[PDB]
Amino acid sequence: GLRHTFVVADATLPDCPLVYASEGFYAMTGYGPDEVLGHNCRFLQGEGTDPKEVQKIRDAIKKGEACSVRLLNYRKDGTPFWNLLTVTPIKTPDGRVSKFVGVQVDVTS
Ligand SMILES: *[C@@]12=NC3=[C]C([C])=C([C])[C]=C3N([C][C]([O])[C]([O])[C]([O])[C]OP([O])([O])=O)C1=NC(=O)[N]C2=O
Repeated sequence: GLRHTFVVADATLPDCPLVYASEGFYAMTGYGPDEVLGHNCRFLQGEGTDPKEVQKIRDAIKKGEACSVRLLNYRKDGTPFWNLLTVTPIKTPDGRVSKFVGVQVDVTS
């Protein structure tokens, strides 16, 4: 299959911290668990990230909807890569959002 990475954000905490990341996520971004867990995913953004697409994810997360955007992201060493990000909300039976899950693909090609 295509090369992707996977994370889980906790939506019971107000700023959606990451609580789990696949090994490829660390290997792709250059960050380790000590710098990823407990933090919001936006640390991967930087100068060239498009604010209009960031705002697309912000709104989908507040509305508890799925969302797919492509973002410029930066590895720990500063170098950029194009991240095709799909976020999916996970609900409890009472309709509340408990977790957000994300598939991240590096589409720099
Ligand atoms: C990030 N992946 C990612 C994965 C999940 C499951 C979630 C919920 C969010 C992300 N983000 C974005 C970030 O957490 C936030 O949702 C947005 O930046 C919008 O909110 P703000 O407050 O910044 O307007 C991811 N962002 C990335 O840049 N790279 C990812 O891999």
